[PDB]
This record gives sequence, structure tokens and C-alpha cells, in this order.
Amino acid sequence: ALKVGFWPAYSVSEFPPSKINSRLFTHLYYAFAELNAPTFEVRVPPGSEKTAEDFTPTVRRLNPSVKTLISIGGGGSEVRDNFAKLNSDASARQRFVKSSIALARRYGFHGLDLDYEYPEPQLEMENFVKLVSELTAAIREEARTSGKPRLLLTEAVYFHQKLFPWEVVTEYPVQFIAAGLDWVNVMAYDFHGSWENFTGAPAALRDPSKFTASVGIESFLAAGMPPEKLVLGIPLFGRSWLLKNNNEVGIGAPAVGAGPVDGALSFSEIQNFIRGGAREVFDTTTVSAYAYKDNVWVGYDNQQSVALKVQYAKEKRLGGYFFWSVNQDIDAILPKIASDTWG
Ligand SMILES: CC(=O)N[C@H]1[C@H](O[C@H]2[C@@H](O)[C@@H](NC(C)=O)[C@H](O[C@H]3[C@H](O)[C@H]4N=C(N(C)C)O[C@H]4[C@@H]3CO)O[C@@H]2CO)O[C@H](CO)[C@@H](O)[C@H]1O
Repeated sequence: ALKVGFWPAYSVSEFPPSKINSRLFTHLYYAFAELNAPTFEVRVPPGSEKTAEDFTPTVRRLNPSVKTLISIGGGGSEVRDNFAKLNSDASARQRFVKSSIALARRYGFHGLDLDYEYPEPQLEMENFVKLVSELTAAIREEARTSGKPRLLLTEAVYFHQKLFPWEVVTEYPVQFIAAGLDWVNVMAYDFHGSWENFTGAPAALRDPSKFTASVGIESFLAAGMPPEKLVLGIPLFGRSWLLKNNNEVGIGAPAVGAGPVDGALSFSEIQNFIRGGAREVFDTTTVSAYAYKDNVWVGYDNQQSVALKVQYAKEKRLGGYFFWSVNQDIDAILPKIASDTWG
């Protein structure tokens, strides 16, 4: 059972790695190493070398069995642009592969992760295939020469197997992925947010809508992905809106922009929101929660919806679950219920 957490280096001042409850995880990811175009000598952001080095020893002090991976990239457009430039250039791909493996060993990580959002259109999938095939081979070669177990290799994927389900330009090659990677982290959230002028469940497990975690998972399984290669993503943040009218507070209510903070609110801040007078509602239709006060509305996962999602993952025979990102639940409320549920 994979119990995965992502720790983002940006959060180091307020949430250093020592604050992670690593007893609740099997694998903890450092986010992110940078691609470092144009050389593509992959590296942690200069100035964070000590934080990167200390990450794994620190988290293992509370749970020595926990393993770590370093994630390369991130969800931004600059990262996507850099992957697209990288993957078209065979020499650059070689530099990336060599440097990424050396990076993981340098800092004591047990694996590598690619966060490329997303390998589309078709040309970009084709070139990403070249990168990942070369990386898989180099990982196996390094295990042979070094004598150590091979580095784990994972990647972030869109919630759905098709890019995109409403207009298919390419799709994740599941047999390829299952052969070359240990698992994929399915980003089964961010379906709805302040970019829409109505409230919704940002990470709905299901809906009687096609943008749901279950529909996405179904698509990977239908394509032939071994269930154990799928790790279900669960957010530790909510998406927030400003309401058009304070007496329209349910799902589908009209909205007029992003709520705090610029449309995203950590679970810990949502707990504060509720303690400060917001009303929490569990929505059984979507398997999600929302909370509102005056003109602010936030959709998120709570103790009930997380337990239901984790049991869903168990019933669908998935490899496990992941949380993005662990700094957003400072008391580790949701990681605790998730771990208890799978156990
Ligand atoms: C470089 C930069 O923009 N730094 C920002 C920093 O950006 C963060 C946040 O915007 C994250 N958002 C939330 C709601 O947590 C964002 O998370 C993305 C991530 O990139 C993707 N990768 C995954 N994986 C599971 C691998 O999930 C997604 C998530 C969720 O959509 O990540 C970016 C950096 O990539 O934000 C901080 C604080 O706002 C800011 O100070 C600055 O450092």
C-alpha cells in the first residue's frame, strides 16, 4: 500500500521537513528539482542544496522505513515549455537523464519523479516517450554499475488517460508506462475552481459530470493499466470562490471571482475558516466537502471524503494514494485518516 506525500520546498520557512509526520507515509517527495535549460543539467534550485540533502535523513528520523523521491518539474507553463524543448533534443535528453540520476544519488533519494503537465499534443507525447524510455534504461544501468537497487521512477499524470477526454489529441501509453515506471500519481483534482463563475466540487469522486476522479481512474483501467500502478491523488487544499449572493451557498451557486488566497486555501486554513464561523457541508453526491461564510465559499476534501476516497482506491485495487501537499495540513489530519482507512 503506497501512502504518498509531496513536500514543496517553497514552504520551508513555515513548514520545514521536520514537521512532516512521516509515520503516516511510505514515500515522501521533494518538490521540485528544476530542469535548468538550456544545459538540462537537472539540479535543485541553487541555494536549497542543504534543504535537499537534509530532507531524507530528517523525514526518516520519525519513520526510518519511509522512502523518498525527488520530483523534477512542476505544474507551471515554464516547466511545460522546458520539457517540450528538452524532449525534442537527443543530446539534451542524454544530459537530463545522466544529471537526474546523479542528483537522486547525490542527495540520498530512492527515486525520481517527472511532473510534466502535460505531454500533449501527439508530438510532445512521442518525444516524452523517448525521454522516459532512455531514463528507464539508464536507471537499470546505474543499478548494475553501482550495485544498488534501481531508483524508483514515477510520474504525475492528468486525471484521465486521454489528453483530453473531450478532444483527444494524444493519450498516455499505459503498457509503456507500466513497463518503465513503478507507478503514476493521478492528479484527480482541480476539476473546478474560480476560473468558473459557479461553485463546484474541485475533486469530486463521482457525479451524475465527466470531470471526476472515478471517471479518470476508469479510463486508465479500461486502457489496460495494472491497477497497482495507479496512485490516487487527493488535495490538501481547496478551491475558493467569491459568491454572487450570500444566500446562494450550495454547489452550483453563482460566483464572481477567486476567494482567498487567489483561489486556493490550505486545509489548515479551511479548518481556521470553520472555527471562525464558516459552515461545513458534506456533499454525498460528489463525495466532497464545502464551507462558506458571508461571500466566501471553498470546496475541499475533509475527514469523511478522504476516508471515502481512500476506501474507493482500496476497492478499485489501486496501488495507493498521494497527498498534494503536506505543508497544507499542518496537523496531518487527513494523512492520519487516510492511513487508518487503508489499514
Ligand atoms: C514556482 C512557483 O510558482 N512558486 C510558487 C508556488 O507555486 C506552487 C503552488 O501554486 C501550488 N498550488 C497549490 C494549490 O498547492 C502548485 O501545485 C501544483 C503542482 O505544481 C502540481 N504538481 C503536482 N504533483 C502531484 C506532482 O500537483 C500539482 C499541484 C496542484 O495543482 O505548485 C506550484 C509550484 O509548482 O506557490 C507558493 C505559495 O502560493 C508561492 O509562494 C511560490 O513559491
